Parts: sequence; structure tokens; C-alpha cells
Amino acid sequence: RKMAFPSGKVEGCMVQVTCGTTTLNGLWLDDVVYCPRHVICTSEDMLNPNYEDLLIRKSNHNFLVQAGNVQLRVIGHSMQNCVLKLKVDTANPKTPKYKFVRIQPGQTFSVLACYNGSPSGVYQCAMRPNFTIKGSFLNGSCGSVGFNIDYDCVSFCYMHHMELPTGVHAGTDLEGNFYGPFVDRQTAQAAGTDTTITVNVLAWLYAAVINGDRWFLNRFTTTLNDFNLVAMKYNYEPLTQDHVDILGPLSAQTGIAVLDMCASLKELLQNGMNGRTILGSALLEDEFTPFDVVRQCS
Amino acid sequence: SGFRKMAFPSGKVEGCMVQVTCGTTTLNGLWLDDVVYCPRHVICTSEDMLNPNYEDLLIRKSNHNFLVQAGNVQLRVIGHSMQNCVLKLKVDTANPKTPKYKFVRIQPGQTFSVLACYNGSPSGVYQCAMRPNFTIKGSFLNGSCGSVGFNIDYDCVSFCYMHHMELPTGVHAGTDLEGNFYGPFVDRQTAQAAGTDTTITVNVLAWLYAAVINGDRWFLNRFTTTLNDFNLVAMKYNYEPLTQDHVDILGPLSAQTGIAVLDMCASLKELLQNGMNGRTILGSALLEDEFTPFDVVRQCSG
Ligand SMILES: *[C@H](O)[C@H](C[C@@H]1CCNC1=O)NC(=O)[C@H](CC(C)C)NC(=O)OCC1CCC(F)(F)CC1
Ligand SMILES: *[C@H](O)[C@H](C[C@@H]1CCNC1=O)NC(=O)[C@H](CC(C)C)NC(=O)OCC1CCC(F)(F)CC1
Repeated sequence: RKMAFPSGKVEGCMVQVTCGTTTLNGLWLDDVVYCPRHVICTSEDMLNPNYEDLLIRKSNHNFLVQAGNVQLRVIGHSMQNCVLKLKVDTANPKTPKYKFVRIQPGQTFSVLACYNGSPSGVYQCAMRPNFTIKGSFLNGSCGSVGFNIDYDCVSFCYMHHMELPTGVHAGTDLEGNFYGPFVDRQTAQAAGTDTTITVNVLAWLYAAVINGDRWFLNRFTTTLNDFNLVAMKYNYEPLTQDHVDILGPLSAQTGIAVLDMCASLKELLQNGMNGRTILGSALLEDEFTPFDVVRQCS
Repeated sequence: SGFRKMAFPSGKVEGCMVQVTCGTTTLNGLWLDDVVYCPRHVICTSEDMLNPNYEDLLIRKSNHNFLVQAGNVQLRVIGHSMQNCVLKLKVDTANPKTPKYKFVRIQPGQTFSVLACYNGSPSGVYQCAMRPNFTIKGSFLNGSCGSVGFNIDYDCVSFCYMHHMELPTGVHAGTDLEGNFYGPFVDRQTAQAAGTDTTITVNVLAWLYAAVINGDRWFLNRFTTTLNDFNLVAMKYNYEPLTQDHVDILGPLSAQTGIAVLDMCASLKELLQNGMNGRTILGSALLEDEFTPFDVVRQCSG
């Protein structure tokens, strides 16, 4: 089961930010609201926006920030890469313990999808190898955030900025740097060739074994390098020795050596699944990490 | 592709989760106003689990036997009663985080969010579909009982599920918040069989409407059917028969696409009888049955 983190600590931070006729979401931590800087653009700016030039011309009173029924007074603003930081006169009392992190491709995070500053859904996503995410984001979702929770600390890793023509999504970390080669201008942008997160597929196969599903296993083994040759042929990410180590606990628990599971996955890539399904799925799932699988077995 | 299982934000429910302990048995409870709701089998020992005498077990209990805690803070119990398979513990403090709420009993095919909890602490949130045999495919471990399933409409939380047990096949069973089990199950430590599962027809039809909304409509044909005729055919392919309520909840998607429900039923009947023929719908040769008409509207139209 693809499981998201409980979203309560993040819901208490979502606000609505408006400039002119553009409305999106902001993240209110302490006395600062973070949001995508493209809220300051008009239609006639969106194609090549000189954001520093646009921002020096804005006044504090041009930003309308609403937390529920309350308006928050903006008392200063600055820009950090693609994120606007609005200083407000009030501290958010619901601010959790938090940090800002930049996640690696193949890592997963929960998305709290918001519209008009109101949370609407929560779901799990992975940072794709090509630095897109396969999200569910509609108009007005910008400023929705992705996060992980460790103990009582919320680690914010993603803020939503745009959709690509293929229907996948792109955004930044909370320092405002995009993941991937994307730019916050209103243009049709393609991503690099995506690849499949091999260590995650292996984690998921182990999960299927842990739940009594093992039709895809076989008697064979493979070397790491020979596996990686076939993996790259099928546009799967290479498996590193650190990946093999990370899979150690699932390997121990199931009694199935990592390179044995690699030989199972090699068979599935070359032979297909031929009708069969694994954990309900007709496709190999690659948005469960080893940690995710273990968190949900313990 | 295009669609994913999306849960409701869990914060309003997180603010109601507590733990309820009898002896060394700890499970989760739901604290709303000055009442805590939880599975009655918290009052059981292992010697009593094969066929507990819940009525006698409850007479032996007093208020001071129940440890209710929000985090590490004890909530004093001032009354107790049993309603079907749920224990209702009156407490001396009204939960200040109580949302607007209602208790609803859902129908098979309906989806809901589960906030999986252990020792009163949330671990994760995910969407579940109530199968036609009244089981769900949850991710529940020991200590998860009392976790709840819910939907959120406006600012109102509709609680529909409380978790009680696992079946030999690995699926899960539970009650509504009035303590009435979904399906033929009972809260005893015994092996119980779920009915053979079937495919959720109304959700498959929702999925076909979703495909049409997205411009994927090769499968629409020029014919219609009666509901009875479709139901008789559908049963032969292990699809659930449609109810009048199912026809009604497809109303909004029917109006959005202009395709009458019974016309879509005729298109589905042809897929069942003739198969996909190596074709796909929304990228898959498999028909999805875990997205309700409401789920589809939420993700197509927001
Ligand atoms: C912010 O709410 C919004 C979110 C997207 C709208 C629909 N789904 C989304 O995720 N973001 C934007 O509108 C950006 C703003 C730019 C200044 C970055 N633009 C955008 O996402 O454009 C969408 C594509 C659609 C296809 C296309 F070819 F026309 C090019 C742009
Ligand atoms: C409450 O936390 C717990 C939840 C289950 C533990 C593991 N996964 C779960 O969903 N519920 C129980 O332990 C119930 C208690 C009874 C009084 C209802 N018992 C139970 O779920 O038993 C599981 C079955 C498994 C198949 C079997 F044949 F072995 C018979 C017992």
C-alpha cells in the first residue's frame, strides 16, 4: 500500500497568496510565507519574466495573504531563487519543527495538494531520475509542498511550480532551486529521458515476497555488472553497491540474496509479466523505496 | 496513468486519535466531544479471544479500569457502555480539536481514507475501497485496531470505518462507528472466510467515463441495454450488479460527457464479452475498479 505521511503538521502552515489576478498557495513558517515567485507575473510577463525587475516594482500591500478567514499583513519581501519569501507581522503558532532538504532522485515524499490555501489531498510521489514528479496537480496548486516526517520534524523537500506538456510536474526545493533543467517561464518544456528506479523496483518485489507473492522468483543468479548491462538496455537506473547494501534488511528477512532478486527482475524485463500481476499491479512499481517498504512492515 | 489514489488530508482526524488500554492490551480510540470510541475487544484477554463473552466482560469492568491517553496525558473515564462492537467511554474533557463530523455507513465500492495508527500515534494515510464482500485491502499490523476510515466533505468529517481484524487471506474487516460490522464478520479470534470478491462495476464505469473525459473513447458503441440485462451478463464475469444508487452516483459523469449510464453499460458489456483486443484504456489493458465517480471528478475537474 502506497502510504503518505500524516499531513496535519503541514496543513497548519498552508495559506493563500494573491497578487493581482494570480492566486496560489504559500507555506507559513514562523513569520515568513514561502511561495512560488511567479505569483507576481501577469499574462504579459509570463513568457520571459525579469523577476528582479518585476519584484522591485512591487509593494508589500500588493501581496494579499489569507490564512483561513484572517488576512496577514506583509511587512517585507525578498526572493531566493524561484521562491518568494513574504515577511508577515504574525508568527504561525502551528509551525512544526522543520528543516529544508533537497532530495535525491529515486527518493519519495508525500505531497499535500492545496487549492486557494486549503488542503485537498495527500499522496506519495517520487523524484524521478529526470527530476520530474508524476503528480496530480491542477490549476491553482502552485505552492503545494512535498515533505517527509522523521519523529516530530517535517523535512520540506518540494514546492510545486508547473506542469509539462506530457502531464508530469516540476518544482523546486524550499530554497527555490528547480529540480531538473526547468525554468519558471510560461513555455512548453520537455524533460530528459526518464528511467526506472531499479533499487525501488527491487524493494517492491521483496515486498511482494513478504506478502506471500513469489511467482516471479527463479533459481538463477547474476553478477551486479551483468544485471546493470541489461538494466541500462531497458532504461533502468544502474544498481550501485550502496543500493545492494540498502536492500540488506529485505534480503535477510526473505532469505533472497539481492543478486537473486536481480535475476528475477532481469527475467521480468526480458520475458514480460505475461498476464500475471504483482501486488495487484500489471506494471513494475518503482515509487517505493527500501525504507518505505520496511516502515510499512514494522 | 493520470490517476492515483489520493487520501484526504488527515489533520482533522489526527486531532481525535487517542490510545485506550485495558491491562496490557492497547489500541486506538477516537475522541469526539466528551466520548472516546474504540473496539470492544480491548477488554479481552487471550484466554477470552476465541469466543469472548463481551457482556459479562463489560459488567466486570469499571470506569477506573480504562486507561485513555492523548499522548502521555491521561483522560479520566466517567462512564462506559457498549454499542454493538464498539465501546463508548465517556470522558471528563471535551476534545477542543473535535471537527464538524458525522457517522456514515458506506456501501461497497465506496472509497475512504485510512489513518493507520499505533499507540494513538498516526503512522500513515492511504485510500481504501470497500470491496463487495465487505473487506478492505489495508496495511494493518498488530496494534492498529481502532484506526479509522473517513471522508471529508467541506469542513465535515464523515467517519465510516473502524478497524477490528484480519482475515486468513490477509484482507481486513471492521465496523462503522456505531459498531456494526461491514459484512458477516464477528470480533472473535477465529478463522472467517470472506465471500468470493467481485469487481466493482460502478467504479469501472466511472473509470470509463474518466477515459472519455480525457479523449480516450474507442470503446463507445452505438447501442444501449437495460439494467437487468446488463446485471445478468455482468454477474457471469464476476462483476457486481448495479443498484439504482450506482446509476444515480454516475449521474454527474453522465451529464459531463453526455453519455447515458445505460449506454456506457452497453460499452462495458462489449468489453467484457469481446475483451480489449490488445487495446488500452488510459494506458492500461486492465480496468480499474478502485476509483469512485467522486474520486474521478476530484482528479479530472478539481
Ligand atoms: C500554478 O498553480 C500552475 C500549476 C499548473 C497548472 C495546471 N497544472 C499545474 O501543475 N503553474 C503554472 O501555471 C506555470 C506557471 C509558469 C510561470 C511556470 N505554467 C504551467 O504550468 O504551464 C503548463 C504547461 C501546459 C502545456 C503548455 F504547452 F501549454 C505549456 C505550459
Ligand atoms: C487489532 O489491532 C488487531 C488487528 C490485526 C492484527 C494484525 N493485523 C490486523 O488487522 N485485531 C486482532 O488481533 C483481532 C482480535 C479479535 C478479537 C477480533 N484478531 C484477528 O484479527 O485475528 C486475525 C486472524 C488471522 C487468520 C487466522 F486464521 F489465523 C485467525 C485470526
